Amino acid sequence: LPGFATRAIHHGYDPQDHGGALVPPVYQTATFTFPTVEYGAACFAGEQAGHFYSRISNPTLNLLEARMASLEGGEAGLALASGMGAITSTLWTLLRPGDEVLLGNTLYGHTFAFLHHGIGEFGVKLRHVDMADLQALEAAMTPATRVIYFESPANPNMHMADIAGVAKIARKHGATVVVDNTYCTPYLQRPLELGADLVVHSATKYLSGHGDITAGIVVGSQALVDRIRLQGLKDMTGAVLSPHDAALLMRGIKTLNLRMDRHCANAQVLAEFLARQPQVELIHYPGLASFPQYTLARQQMSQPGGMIAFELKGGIGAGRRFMNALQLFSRAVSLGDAESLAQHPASMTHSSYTPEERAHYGISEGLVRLSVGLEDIDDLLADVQQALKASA
Amino acid sequence: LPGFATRAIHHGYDPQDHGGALVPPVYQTATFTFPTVEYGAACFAGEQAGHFYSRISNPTLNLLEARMASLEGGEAGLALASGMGAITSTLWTLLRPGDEVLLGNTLYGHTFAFLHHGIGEFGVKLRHVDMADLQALEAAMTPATRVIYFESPANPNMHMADIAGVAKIARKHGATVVVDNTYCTPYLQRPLELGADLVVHSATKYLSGHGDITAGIVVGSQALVDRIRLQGLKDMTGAVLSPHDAALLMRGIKTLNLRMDRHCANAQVLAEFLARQPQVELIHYPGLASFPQYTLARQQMSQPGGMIAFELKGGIGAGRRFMNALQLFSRAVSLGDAESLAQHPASMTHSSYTPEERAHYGISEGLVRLSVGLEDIDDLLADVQQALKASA
Amino acid sequence: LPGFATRAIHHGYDPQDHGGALVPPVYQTATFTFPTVEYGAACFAGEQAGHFYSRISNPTLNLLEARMASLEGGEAGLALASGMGAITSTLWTLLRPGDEVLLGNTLYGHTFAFLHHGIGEFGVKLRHVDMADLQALEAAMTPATRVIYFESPANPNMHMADIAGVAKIARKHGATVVVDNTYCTPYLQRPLELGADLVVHSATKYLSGHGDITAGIVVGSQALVDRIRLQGLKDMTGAVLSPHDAALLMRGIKTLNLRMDRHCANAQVLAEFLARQPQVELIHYPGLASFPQYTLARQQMSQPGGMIAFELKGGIGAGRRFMNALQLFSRAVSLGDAESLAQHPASMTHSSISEGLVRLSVGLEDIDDLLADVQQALKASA
Amino acid sequence: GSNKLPGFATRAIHHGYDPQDHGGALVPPVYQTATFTFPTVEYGAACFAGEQAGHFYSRISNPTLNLLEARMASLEGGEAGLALASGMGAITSTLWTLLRPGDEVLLGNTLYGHTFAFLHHGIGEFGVKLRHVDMADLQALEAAMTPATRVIYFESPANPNMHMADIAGVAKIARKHGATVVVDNTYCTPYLQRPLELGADLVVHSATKYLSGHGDITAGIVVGSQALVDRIRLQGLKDMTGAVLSPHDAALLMRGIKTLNLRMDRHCANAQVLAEFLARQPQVELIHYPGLASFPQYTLARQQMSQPGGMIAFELKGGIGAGRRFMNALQLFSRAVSLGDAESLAQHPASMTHSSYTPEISEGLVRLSVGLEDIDDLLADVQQALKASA
Repeated sequence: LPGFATRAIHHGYDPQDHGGALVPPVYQTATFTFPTVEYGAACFAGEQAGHFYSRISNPTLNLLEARMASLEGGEAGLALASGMGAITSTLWTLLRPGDEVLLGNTLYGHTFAFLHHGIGEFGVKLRHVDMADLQALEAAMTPATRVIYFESPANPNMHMADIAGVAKIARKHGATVVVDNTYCTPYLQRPLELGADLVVHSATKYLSGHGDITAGIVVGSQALVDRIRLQGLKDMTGAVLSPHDAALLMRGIKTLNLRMDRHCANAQVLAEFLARQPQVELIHYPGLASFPQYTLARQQMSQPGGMIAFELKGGIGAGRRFMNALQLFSRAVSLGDAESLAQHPASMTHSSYTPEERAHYGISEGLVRLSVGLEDIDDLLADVQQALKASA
Repeated sequence: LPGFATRAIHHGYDPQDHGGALVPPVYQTATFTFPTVEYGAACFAGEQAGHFYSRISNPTLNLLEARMASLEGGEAGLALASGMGAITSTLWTLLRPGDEVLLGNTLYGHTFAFLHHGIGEFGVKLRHVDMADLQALEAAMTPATRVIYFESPANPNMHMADIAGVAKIARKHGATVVVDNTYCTPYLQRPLELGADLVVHSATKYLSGHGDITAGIVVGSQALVDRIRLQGLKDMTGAVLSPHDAALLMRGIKTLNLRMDRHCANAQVLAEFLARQPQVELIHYPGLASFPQYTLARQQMSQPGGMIAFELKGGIGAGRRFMNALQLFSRAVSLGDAESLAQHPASMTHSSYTPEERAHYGISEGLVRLSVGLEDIDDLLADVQQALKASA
Repeated sequence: LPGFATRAIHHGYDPQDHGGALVPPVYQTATFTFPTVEYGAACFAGEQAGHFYSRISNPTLNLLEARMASLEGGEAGLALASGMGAITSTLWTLLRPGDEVLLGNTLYGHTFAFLHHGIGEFGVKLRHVDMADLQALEAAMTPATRVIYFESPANPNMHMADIAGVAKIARKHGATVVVDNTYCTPYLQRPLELGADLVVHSATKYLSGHGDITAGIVVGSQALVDRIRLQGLKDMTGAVLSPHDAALLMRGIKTLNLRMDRHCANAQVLAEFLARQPQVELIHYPGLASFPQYTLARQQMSQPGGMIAFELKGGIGAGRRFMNALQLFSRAVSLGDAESLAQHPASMTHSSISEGLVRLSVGLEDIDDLLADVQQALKASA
Repeated sequence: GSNKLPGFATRAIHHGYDPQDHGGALVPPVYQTATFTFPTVEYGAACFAGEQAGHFYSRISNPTLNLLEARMASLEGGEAGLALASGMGAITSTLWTLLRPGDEVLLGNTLYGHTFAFLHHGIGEFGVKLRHVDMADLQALEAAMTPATRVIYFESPANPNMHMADIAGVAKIARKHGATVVVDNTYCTPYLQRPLELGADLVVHSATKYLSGHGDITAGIVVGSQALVDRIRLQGLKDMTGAVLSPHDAALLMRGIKTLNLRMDRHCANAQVLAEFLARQPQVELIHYPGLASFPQYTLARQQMSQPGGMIAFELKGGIGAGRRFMNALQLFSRAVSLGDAESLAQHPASMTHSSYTPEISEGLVRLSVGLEDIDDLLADVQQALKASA
């Protein structure tokens, strides 16, 4: 097996099959033709019996898919228009009325909204459990439990699950494990190598790395991915990825290892700095020894990531003032960009709501989330330092 | 006030507001930042109230949406990753278990599959009705009837619905009317002017015109479109359109009137040619006086369209031969491209599941569909001519 | 031979050669690799001996070139980063110190500047001649004359050259005739069929049609185009066209016939209208019966074009007021866009060519809207 | 405090752009427009009258290209930037602007092949006099200076041998005599070497190479004084080459520049490991890598370049049969004549670019552009290919 960086650059492509083109040509074409009629029917007989033919599919998307499957260590990939496209296409395929899905206690907002206000209104039953508590997960299992779905680390506090421990429970009961591996990327964590069946990504974030595309990825077995392609994507969401954007995503993936190394190195320094500041009450970073799941983080993730969450002593007011004071960090809801980003859900995504409603799965008044970018660490430190002064 | 071609080129954009740029810049950015968290908060708060906030949405997408709303004569537009993304985002928003949807008798294949194998398996009730039979439609209405959905013209015979008659019925019973207007485009037919509530498009086809993007559009009232944006798109499909592709779609729309004029002119010559030929049993072209719904077609459509369907004497084998002899027309499933396309579903989309399972009857068997392109009509005539000879 | 519209969509490409892709894939790659060193020796043991293989060249650019060569009825095509790229690559290849280039009396501004302040400052001799006056052109030929270069029609009055007449004169001296065919496009005029050796285009204008790319095209005989590729482009300008923009250009070309028909139809209406307005002193539109070169125009052009120039009676102030009143037409210097454009050089390009000269690039908008805009601007010009 | 220059990586990502001026867009929108319109006729006379007199007021300039230019200027420490369709576009637009018949240009002893061809068979055939001088020999340079010497032009390190020049030393001679110094900084990028900060007047790049980093665009950059860059814009580019860069490609070049520091660090780290490994292999006769003390200009390389680059040249024992066999055995390195890509590339000039000629550049010479792949995979490829050349 070539190394990760080699595979991120080369896997699945030989220039000699495309006239020597070092960079694969971009198939910006909505349709492909047939040499004869019966040739065209072999293709569409193939699908609907369950099988996926790679001509009649887009070679640009097929390469992205193959490369992502390689990096995750999985059999098959699927490229979609957004992370939400990946999540919905997957879950719409795998669940029907009467099935139960077991969920991590805290999810990305639109994932939560899709589950509770979307598929959960179509007869699918939902239950949240703490995926770190393997006792409680085992106790929540029923024979109708079809899917276990979580993020690790999860928003907001970077709470982790023991993926291999969850997978053991799933295997005993007969459930499918879907992990949103957006935060880590395959460079830091490979849930399929720990027993998960499927991984989903918002490739909009670190995989792209540059904030210029929206994309999703699914990786898993050929059997599952084919179903998600043929039903979830083709019939239930139509979340088709542009070949232009797939090509830009592959461009980003060529520097994934280098970018993640810098995101993590910057984040570790910033996290250690924040831990020593008088304005800061609590910090959630996997790379600090104080992190409650430090041991599990070191076992499951090869580096502690680019994401930091922390709480300011002065609560929502201090959070607002801190956020407003940032000059180099931008105020924005995304993550995994070259540019450093910050958000303070209490005064941003959840503002008109009351303090008591920010509670059950839970948003601290003072919780700030940082996506630590690729800028010079001294410039980022200076920005954070002044914004902490301004937070009082 | 301004004419269709003027609006397709200019609507919603003045260069003087973007530093004089004659062509609007392409916003290929996954996210937008906020000057304050309070500003950011106000955006997410009103989104949670059900209000869509233009700007802090993507200006490239917003311009495409405004321009399509203008061309269809609707209040609001929505851009999505594919036609299927348009259709699914709409139907997932409008329907819940217990609701019924009345459908046109024949549907595009993935639409059919979505309804019967997708949303229909989540407790939504389906019934097909002839949307030209207002008495059958009235009789099929129930208190659960929430949506009426069809294409006009519809495959394979270009069967027309009586859109104004359907809408009257829908308004009486409180149902929402959704029309897939892909075939005509707003240049030939505007279902919202006939009482439809929503129109959907595979912008992949004629709106693009050049077969290089995949895209969908919804146009209708602000109230309906806002729900579809905020629930169907954001939560249930994630079918997000690339700004690169949105810009190309706008580029295509600038010649829509010209292209549709030529598609219709060419198709009429080919249909009148086909009418005079001994190998042709039957032709479905709205512009021939013998088309069964010629008068209704003319009330709803300003020109008879770019699509022809015809049946060969000799059935499946004659079709197979016709298709394999074509040298200028390509064998492919799409439509609305500059390139002329043909398909014979009996031996392409539907060969392997063979003549017994084609128990639609009047639909299949010997039927060839032409998407008449923009090439020189004498070249297209010669190609059809020689393929007809080869069909014997 | 397939018809123009068929060739603009199909020429040079079969989907069956590229895995069925209806639209050809975009080769957005700077480099191409070799299967063995033996093979990669062939590709540079060949350009060194003046031979262009289609192997280390880009397939997207090659297809665009092939299609443009087909539309102009020439042997070979070359794609470049701009019309100025086409013009300079061509003239740098064909001229050396002491050579003479005979020029149409009026040229696009940057072409004029290139000639007078660029190549003309490196010892190349320039002379301007009326390319409709065949006796004057003949009397201007010298042994140094190596190239005859002009636009037809030319700014500001749409002055026409007699292309076949020029070619006949050139042939007696072996001189190379280069025609800038930007205004007409191959759909309206094909100078190579009238005896020119090379045509150049700012593909930025009508060929693209949509105002979103900058690009140039050269079409001509194989020997000349090869030298322009291997010397002018490769070594003297580096005016390399992006494969992305080449793909967009090909996209524009698929509707060239339909767009030109509408540009011409709209300009015909606006010219009939303007020609009888009180405020209008003179009008230059090839489709008007009273255009001085009506007959020659109709011999060379299948339609009279999308461009109109006219002169307002009230001079520079009238021109200014007209321009500032326009609400649908945009104030800009380009042409050949879907959007209608207007310029008044006396108050725009030339702060200090008539005082009242206005040029319209008539676009694809509804003619009733363009007429209303021009009408109210005319009233405001009083 | 606030008068501290932000770090190189911060500037490569942010310089020149605030999202709040473009409706919050985190990534700047792409101005894929050939033309810009005017609010009145007068606003437009002021722009066109200004460009004639010598000015680059933005002048209704393309904001995508302007941002790229300002960012490249910041990184090189220059006043102004200009973006063009290729490296040759940058080189030709620059030299066509600065030279006229009777002027002399002094040239480094080796040049990129198309640059050599432009000079000898292009501008040199229009009355511009050429002379080649070793730009590392400051005595020889001083002695070659004449009253007609208008431009001194060279690459450092030079294609293909990596010969270096003392840029500050050259600049000092040019100051005394009056010549304009133009340095092709392609190989190093501003991350490794900033010739303007050493006294050069202009720098040019094939941004096609490292600045892009991903082998998908062709592009050139010039950086220097506002006066010289404006002149080159308004004459060389606008009138003499038309080498216009696509806004689409300019945006991709900015995307590449956001990772320039990280990529250059990995190119150099990999090349150092590969150069140290190659130096110890039986079949390697000589190796030229700036980071090895065997490099003939080791101390000049250390002085001018913050890291020793991504390029290696070495000679195999066993001649052309060796090099030919080494090349054809490569399974991860590609056979290609380019550099600064994510993909590692190799060439053997004897069996490739100079194959048409006879031995009468050594016969076992190989040039490597070391990419971003895992070093263990690159070592294994080179090691198995050395076995096959044996």
